[PDB]
Amino acid sequence: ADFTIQDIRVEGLQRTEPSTVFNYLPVKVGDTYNDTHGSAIIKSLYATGFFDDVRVETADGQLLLTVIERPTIGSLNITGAKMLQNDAIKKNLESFGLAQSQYFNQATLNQAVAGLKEEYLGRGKLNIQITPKVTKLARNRVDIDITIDEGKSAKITDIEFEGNQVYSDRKLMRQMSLTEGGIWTWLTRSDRFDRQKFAQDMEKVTDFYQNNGYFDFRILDTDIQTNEDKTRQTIKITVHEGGRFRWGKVSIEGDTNEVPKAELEKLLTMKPGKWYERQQMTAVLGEIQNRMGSAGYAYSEISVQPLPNAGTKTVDFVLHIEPGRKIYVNEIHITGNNKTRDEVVRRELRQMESAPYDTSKLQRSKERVELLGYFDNVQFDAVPLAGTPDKVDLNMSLTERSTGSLDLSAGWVQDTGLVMSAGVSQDNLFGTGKSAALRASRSKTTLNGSLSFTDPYFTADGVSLGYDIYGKAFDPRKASTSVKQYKTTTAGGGVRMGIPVTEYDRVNFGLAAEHLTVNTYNKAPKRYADFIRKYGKTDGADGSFKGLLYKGTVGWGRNKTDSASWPTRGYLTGVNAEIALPGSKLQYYSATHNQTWFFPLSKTFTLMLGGEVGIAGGYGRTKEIPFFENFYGGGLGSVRGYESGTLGPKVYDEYGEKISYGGNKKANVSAELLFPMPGAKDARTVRLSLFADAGSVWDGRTYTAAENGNNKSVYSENAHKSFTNELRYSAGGAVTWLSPLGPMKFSYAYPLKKKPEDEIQRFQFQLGTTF
Repeated sequence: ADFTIQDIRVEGLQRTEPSTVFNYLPVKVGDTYNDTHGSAIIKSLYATGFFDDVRVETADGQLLLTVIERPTIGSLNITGAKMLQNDAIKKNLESFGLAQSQYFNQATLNQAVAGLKEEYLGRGKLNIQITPKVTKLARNRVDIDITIDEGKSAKITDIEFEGNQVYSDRKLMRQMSLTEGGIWTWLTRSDRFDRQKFAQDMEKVTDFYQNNGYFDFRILDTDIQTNEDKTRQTIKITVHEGGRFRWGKVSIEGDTNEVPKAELEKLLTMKPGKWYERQQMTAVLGEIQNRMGSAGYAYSEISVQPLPNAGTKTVDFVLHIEPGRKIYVNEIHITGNNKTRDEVVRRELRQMESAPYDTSKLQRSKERVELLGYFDNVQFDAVPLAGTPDKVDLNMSLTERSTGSLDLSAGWVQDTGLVMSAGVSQDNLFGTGKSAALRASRSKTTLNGSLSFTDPYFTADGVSLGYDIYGKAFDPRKASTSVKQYKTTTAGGGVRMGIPVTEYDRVNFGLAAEHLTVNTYNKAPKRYADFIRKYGKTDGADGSFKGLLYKGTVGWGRNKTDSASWPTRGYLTGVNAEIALPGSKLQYYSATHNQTWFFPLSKTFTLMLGGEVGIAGGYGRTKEIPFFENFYGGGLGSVRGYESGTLGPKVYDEYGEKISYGGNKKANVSAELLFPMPGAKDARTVRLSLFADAGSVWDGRTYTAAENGNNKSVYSENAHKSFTNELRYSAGGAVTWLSPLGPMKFSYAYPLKKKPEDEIQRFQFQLGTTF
């Protein structure tokens, strides 16, 4: 019969609100209910899926919905689980979900598991058993435990190529990486069958055969057999070899754009040289896409269409270039700052903001950032903004230093010989966020090594804490030229704290104890004795000092400079003080100051201007800072064109040798004109100079003889140049190149005011590590 509904009662839910229904319903109170309403209403409530089963009961004017609802999920446990990890498949499972309480259902489950099974079938595991067990627990909810048993794995026995006929089954088999049973595959695992891997393998087996000239060449069938236990796997690959043939030409079709059909001259390079290599092709389209897209054209899909002159049998194509719009860059973002400053990277690089996108001006920025060695790779991702065209955002992904490492560094110091280093570090071991590293260097002269432990973060705004223990053996004997006849050796250790005050200014401290061992040997210069004489013992013949120094350290520096590689304007600065403190033997101090100002006269031409000033005394129980701690001079560090150390007071020793003391005061100043290669005119991987430097290193002491044998001709020579005398000048020009080994400085200087007593190196240089 029929009906007119005088009131409804939903009995079942608990809980889920009803009105959240009494509003779902096709009826109301007082509508006429018939039949169709009865099935349609349930079929309506079954969707939205809050219920496992409904039922519709019509009695004496009343409408009774009896609903069973549906459970929810208390927890889910996936445990096989080896070849891939549990919580990853549970994460991938809640993607359908199945998450906390999540309105459960079995269709979803059956297909989540069906998904798993195709994952495992995708990778090695051919047999596999993924067994859901779903237990209704309480009160309204349910708990799913997926339990896995993974199938060992399937391993390729044979790989067969049916039809070739041009190429060797062995060759082809070598083009793809996955393979039959090998003598070496336990490690490897090259026959751990894999789906995607086999996809790539067919891809390679294609590129080769394409880059080899054969157009056509379809792969027709791929037959993967197996056996009981699903362990051993044959693989059979059927193939149609191509023409081979043949190059036609050519360029165009289009297209009107800020760049011309001029491109087709250079960028089209290939000759109708017979065999067509798809490699060359995609490389050329690359070249095109790159020359397009600077100016603005990011997209600009190009469509090659083939012409089969076959029956010749040749093939030639035409590329239909279909650029579009243009793009401006709007904002620019940056990936990881751990151990680096996202501040500084954002500066040196081309492009930047609200500017027509250009490729070449991007990958020139990825050359720069990467030439700083800060990051071990870079990529450029373009996010086509918000929903408006001709505008794009940009975020460059950076990855750096790959925490923990081996380091191997070779270098060349001019006069000395080969240098080289090694080190290994680990950043944040192990979850402590504390760093530790062990480094050592060896040159004909110096042996150097240290062990250092640093808390990079010791304060919230990074404030460094460090400790290191080292030794240094410096044997200025050996080597070609000569600084003294002596050797000193230090073993010591210290505390250091860096303080990043502003984003320019860095202050740092340190305290240390060194155990100094000096050796005067000789027969050798006066001043070395009179040191041993006052401060040290004598076995000789030879002579030796021993004792320990307690040393304070202060540093500082400001860098306001437009770039790291290739600066223009800004300025550098530094201030540095060392003091051997009360309780040391010895007890001297040292200070210093740096300025480098740069100036941007032109776009090409940058004037660098700067100099260094330094002061070293001695105090208290010891006047006269030693001389193995002394300022030295000449060379690229101070005045190019002179030899290194040569600047300052010098005296002859026996064996007809001229050595140099150096001295307790330092002055240096320079002028540079820097500019790129002869264009370029902006771009620099290399930079050129013309310099004029005047340094001086003095003493304020007076010199007569001193062995046989006086080297000046007079007797005074004094020391001066602040009364102002001992100092040298020069000018000349320099290549500072950044190789892909190290920086490499060269230079050629004309010394001006050259005395006879003056030791002089016209051409100086130094290559790479340890400047």
